[PDB]
Amino acid sequence: HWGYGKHNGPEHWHKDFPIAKGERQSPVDIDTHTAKYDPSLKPLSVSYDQATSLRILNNGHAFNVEFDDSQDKAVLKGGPLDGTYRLILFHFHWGSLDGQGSEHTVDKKKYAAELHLVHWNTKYGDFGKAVQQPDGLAVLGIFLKVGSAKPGLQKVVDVLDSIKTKGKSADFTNFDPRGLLPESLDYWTYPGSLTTPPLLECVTWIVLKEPISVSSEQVLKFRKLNFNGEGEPEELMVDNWRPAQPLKNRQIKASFK
Ligand SMILES: [Zn+2]
Repeated sequence: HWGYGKHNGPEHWHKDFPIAKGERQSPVDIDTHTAKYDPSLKPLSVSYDQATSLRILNNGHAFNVEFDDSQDKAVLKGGPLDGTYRLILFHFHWGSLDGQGSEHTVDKKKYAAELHLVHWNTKYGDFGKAVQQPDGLAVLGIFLKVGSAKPGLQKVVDVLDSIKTKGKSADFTNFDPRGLLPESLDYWTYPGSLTTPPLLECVTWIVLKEPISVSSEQVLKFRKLNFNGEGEPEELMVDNWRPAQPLKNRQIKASFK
């Protein structure tokens, strides 16, 4: 299977997933001086007040917190989006050290981690259909930097012991994703892909300009998870991020000047 090691990592993915070398791959480096300010971009509208989280799961590559997407409870709209995108899950990519972990980079600058809040276009009926459309997904990317503790992230950090190994899951109800949002909603946006196989080029990426701060001890907890399943040799879940891909035929627009 694919992974983040030297023998099954990002550099090998193209052999099973040819699209890895596609024309719309993510992540990319955001060059702030080449990003085009676009005054026609509308403000993002993040409506997470009726969000219903269900559980948290260690899937061997990261841990996903899943939400009930049977109805328009937690939706994202506005910005560069047409229609309404429903929140289905969020996860993080992090490093073994504080100076690496994010997937997207700003002027080559890497952050400690990167939060991905995955939403799917409701016009497509279900998540499985949406991934097969060029405008099927809308992912909000938020950079994490080490500084002070994020109160709203502690609930997540506390449950990690319970899902230490691949395959483990735990009930994770009543979690409010609004506690993970930065103050400002300014962003850069561009057409891209999923950053893990199958690497489908179905995503409109919305990367927030402002990072949130988390504590060193909080990020430390992440690093204690395992890629492996129970009973197998322990491989710490660290550096589960894909490096920047060439921009090719694309433009990154900014919502701010
Ligand atoms: Zn991701």
